[PDB]
Amino acid sequence: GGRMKNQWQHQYFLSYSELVANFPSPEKVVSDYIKHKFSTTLPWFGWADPDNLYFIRFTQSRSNNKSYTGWDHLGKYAIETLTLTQAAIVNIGSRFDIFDEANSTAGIYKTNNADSFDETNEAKMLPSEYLYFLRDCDFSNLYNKALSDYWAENYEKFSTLLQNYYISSAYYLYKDSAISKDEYEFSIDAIFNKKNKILRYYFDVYGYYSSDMFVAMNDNKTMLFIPGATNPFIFADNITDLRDKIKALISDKNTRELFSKHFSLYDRQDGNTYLGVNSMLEQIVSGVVDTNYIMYSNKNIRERNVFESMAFSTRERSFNDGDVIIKSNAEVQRDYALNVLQTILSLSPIFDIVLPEVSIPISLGITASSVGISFDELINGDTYEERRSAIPGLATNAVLLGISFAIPFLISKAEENKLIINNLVGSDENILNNLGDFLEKYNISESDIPENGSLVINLKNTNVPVRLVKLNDEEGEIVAIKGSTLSGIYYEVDTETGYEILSRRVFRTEYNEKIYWTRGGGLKGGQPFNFEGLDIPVYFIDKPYSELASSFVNDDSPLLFPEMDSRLPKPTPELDIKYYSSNLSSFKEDTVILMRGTTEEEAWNIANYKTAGGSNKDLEENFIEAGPQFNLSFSEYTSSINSADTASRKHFLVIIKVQVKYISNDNVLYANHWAIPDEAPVEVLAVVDRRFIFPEPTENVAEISSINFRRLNSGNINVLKGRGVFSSRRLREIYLRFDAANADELRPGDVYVKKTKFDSMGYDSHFYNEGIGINGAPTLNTYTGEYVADSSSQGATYWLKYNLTNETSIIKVSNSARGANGIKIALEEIEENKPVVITSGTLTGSTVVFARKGEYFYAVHTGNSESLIGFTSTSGVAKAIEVLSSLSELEVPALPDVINNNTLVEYLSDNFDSALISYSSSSLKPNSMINISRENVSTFSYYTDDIQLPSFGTSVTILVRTNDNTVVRSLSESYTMNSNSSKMVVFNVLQKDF
Ligand SMILES: [Cl-]
Repeated sequence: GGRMKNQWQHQYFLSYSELVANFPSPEKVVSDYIKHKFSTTLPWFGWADPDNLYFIRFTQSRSNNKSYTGWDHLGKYAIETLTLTQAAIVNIGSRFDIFDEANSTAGIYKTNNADSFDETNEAKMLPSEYLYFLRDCDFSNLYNKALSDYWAENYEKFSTLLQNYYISSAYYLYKDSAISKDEYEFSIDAIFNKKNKILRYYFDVYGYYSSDMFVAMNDNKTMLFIPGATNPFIFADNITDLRDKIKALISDKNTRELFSKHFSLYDRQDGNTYLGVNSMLEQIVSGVVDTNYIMYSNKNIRERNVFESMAFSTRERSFNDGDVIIKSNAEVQRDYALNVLQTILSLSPIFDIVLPEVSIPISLGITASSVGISFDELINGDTYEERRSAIPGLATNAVLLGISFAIPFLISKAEENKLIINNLVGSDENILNNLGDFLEKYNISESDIPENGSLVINLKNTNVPVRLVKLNDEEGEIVAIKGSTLSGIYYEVDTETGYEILSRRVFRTEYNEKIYWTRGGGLKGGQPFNFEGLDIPVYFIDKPYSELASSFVNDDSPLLFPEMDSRLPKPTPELDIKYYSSNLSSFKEDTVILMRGTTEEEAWNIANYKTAGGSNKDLEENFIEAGPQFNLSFSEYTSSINSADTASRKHFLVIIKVQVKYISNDNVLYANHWAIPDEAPVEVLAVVDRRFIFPEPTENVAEISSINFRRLNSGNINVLKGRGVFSSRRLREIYLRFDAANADELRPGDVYVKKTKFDSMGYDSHFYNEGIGINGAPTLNTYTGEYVADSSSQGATYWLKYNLTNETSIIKVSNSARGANGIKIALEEIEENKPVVITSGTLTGSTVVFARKGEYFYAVHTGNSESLIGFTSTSGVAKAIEVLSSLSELEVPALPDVINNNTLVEYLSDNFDSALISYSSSSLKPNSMINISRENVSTFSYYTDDIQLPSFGTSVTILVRTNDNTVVRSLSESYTMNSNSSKMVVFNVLQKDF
C-alpha cells in the first residue's frame, strides 16, 4: 500500500506501538468516568470539565460574600493545585476530616494561576460537593476493569510480541557474537523445551516470583532471561555463578532499583512478618543475607511455552500494581505509575529501527541498562523539563509525573508512530491467486502438503519457519501458519516476512485418528488438553454475553457477577477463613473452598494431579506451615468473586476444596488471597473454560424435561433425535434386571456373564476399564434420567441441560478395552411408565449391534480403546459373535479364517430375527467394508473417509411398555462439525423398529 517494502522489523515495531497505544491511561480513564457521572448527578454537573477545573488549596482565607464558597484567596498562598481529575487520583479527600471545612481553605476555579482567586474565575462548585462525590467513586475497581478489558483485547498480542522479542533478540545478539552458538541454541531450545533437556523456573528472591523473568538451566548451562536489558540473556556455568553475577550487578544502588522493577510493588515492600524484595536485595548486597536466597523457592513453570507463563504472570502483576497505584500513591517515587507499563515497554527491539520521523524509545527518555529499562531521562532529564513544567500538579504529588506526564506522553507518541508506519507500508499479504506462485517458489506441490498433517518451510526472506496446512473446514484451502504460545492455536503469517497475523487464527484438532485444521474453532474433546476424562464434578464451557438469550459482548460473561452461577459452589467467606487459620489447633483438618484464575495448562495440571499448584512431586513429612522454606513454591488462590472473575476472564476458573493446614496469608499484603504449597493436595470441585472461543457475527428446564418424558412414554423415538450424544459414568441401580456379558482379549478364555442387577454400591471388574482417563471408567453402567449426560460425555450438548426425569432408566453400554460388552433384555419385563433407554456413547470407530430374538432384545458393543488398528473390523467381530452366541444360548457356529464385518452380517442374518449394525467403514481398511446385504439386517456407516470435518456416531434404543406390548425402536445417527460455527449438527440417521 505504502512506499516502502514492509519488513518483519516494521511489523514488530507496529505491534509494539499498538500495545503501548491501547494501554489504559489512569488519567483518561478517571476523567471519562467522572464526566459520565457528572452528566447524571444532582446538582447536575455536565458543565464541569474535570481536566480544566482546578481544586486549589490555600493557607490564607478571606471572607467574600459574593463568591460561591464564601471565601476568596490569593495565588501567592496556594499550597496545592490539581485538576479535578488529578485531585480524584491522589485522593484529595484525605486532606480533610470534615469535607465541609474544605470550603474555607480551598476552592474550585477555572484557571490554575491567577493573582486573586475569587468570584471572577471560580467554578460554581463547592470543594465539599466534590469530596462527597469522590467518596462515592471506586476508582480502583474502575482501573481494574479497564486493565481487564485491555488484557481481553491484547493478551495474545503481548504473548506473541514477547516471544518474537526473545527470538529476534537471541538471533541479533548471536550475529553480533555477544552470545556463542551454544548459547543461542540453548535459548531457543528453552522456549518449548521440546526434548525435555532443560529445567525452567520462575526467578524468585525469597519466594517472591518475578513478573517477567525466568531461568533455564541444565547441567551444561544456566541462563537468566531478563527483559529490557541491553543483553536479556545472562549466562552462567551454574546457579552459584549466576548468584554471584546477580549480586555483583545489583551492588550498584541504581542497578538494584532497576532490577527490583521486575517484581510487583507489593512483593517489594515489607510485610507484617517477612521482608520484601527490596530489603532482601539490600541485605544480600551488604552480605548479611546469603546469596542462596536468590532462587530460593525454585518454582517450576508448567506451561509448554514459557511465554504463556510470562504473559499470565505479567497480567496478574498489572492487576496488583494498578490496585496499589490508584489506592495509595502518597510519598512515592515519580516513576511509580509507570510500573504497569514496565514490561510492555521492555519489549523495545534491540535491533535499531530507522523510519522517517518515528520516535525511537531512547528519544523518549527510555534508556536501557544491564538489568532492564529506565525512565530516569523522561522523568528527570533536562530535555523534558520544559514539557513537565507546563503541567499542573507535578509540584506537590510525585506520582503525577507518571500519571499526568509520562503515560499520556508515551501513549500519544505510540499513536503517532503507528499512524506513520501504516502510512509508510500499507496493509497485509498472505496466501491468497497466489498459491501457484508461492508453490513454484518453494519447489512444492499440493501433494507435498500432507493430507492430514503439515509441511515446514523456511521463508527465503527472513528465514522464519512456517507451516503449510490444508484447511479441512474450507475444503482443502491451503494456508501458511505459525504456532502460537497457546496449545492448538496457530496464526496465519505474512508470506514475505513470516510475521503472525493475530486476526487470522487456525486451530489444530486431533480426532478420529486424524489431524484437522479449522478456522472457526476446535472440537471440544480433541484439543491437546482434554478435560472430559478427569472426573471433575463440574466442567463446562462458559458462554459470553453474545452467546446467551439476553448486551452482545463476546469477551466477558456473567458467570460470577452479579449472581454466581448456581452450578458452581460458593466460596468460603474471608472472615471464616481467617478465623479458621487463626485458630489452627482447632480447625486444622477442616476445609475451605477457594478460587483462582489460571491458564489452560495450569488448570489441566491441577485437575489431573489434584494439587494446589498442579505439582507432580510429593509433599509432606507431616507437613507444618512455617512461612517460606527452601525449595518450597506456592500457588495463590482467592476468596473474592470479583478477583476470580477478573483473573479467569478469557482463561480458566478453578475452584478447589483445601484443608486449612495448607493455606497461609501471613505474608500477603493485599486482601482475599491465600498461599498454598504447589504440592499441597486439593479437591477440584469445578473447572470453567472462559476462553470464549466463538466466531464473530429454572422452570424452563423442568417443564421441558417433563415434556421429553411424556414423549418417551408414548414411543416416539423422535425424542432422542438431533440432540447429540449422551453418556454418564455414574452408577445408580435401576429396576430392570438383564443378562450382561463381556468378552475381552484380557480374558482369552471364556465369556464373562452377570445375571445380578447392577447395584449402586459396586462396579464390576469385568465391566470396567482402568485405562480410560485418570482412574478408569465403567464400560457398562446404569443410571437414572435426572442427569442424562455428565462431564465425561464428549460432544454432549442438549443432554447437559435438559433430561428425561428420574423415572427413566439409562443403560450405558460401551465397548471393552479390547473386546465387547452385551446385554440381553426380556421384552415382557419392561413396565409402563418405566421406559428404558440404551445408549452407546460417543462412537469413534467402535461397532454397535441391536438385534431381536423372540421376546428378547440384545445390544452388543465391540471395539478397542488401545488405538489398535485392524482389531475392531476382525477380532472385535469375533468377540461380538462370542457374546451374541453366549446371550442367545448358542454354541459358536462355523467361522471362516478371515472374520470381518461381512461375516457379522451373515451371522446376524443366520442366528437372529432382525438386526441393526452401526459401524465405521474405510476403504483403506478393507475388512471394515460391507459388500453383502441381507433383508433382516440393516447397516449404517456412521463414519466414512468422505466426511471432511470431525464427526462422531451415536446409536440408541428405546424400550417402552403400553397395552401389555413392548415397543422397541432404534435410532443411529452421525453428527458432523458445522464448518461455520464449529458446532455439531446431525448429518445422517437411520431408524429401525423392533
Ligand atoms: Cl510453527
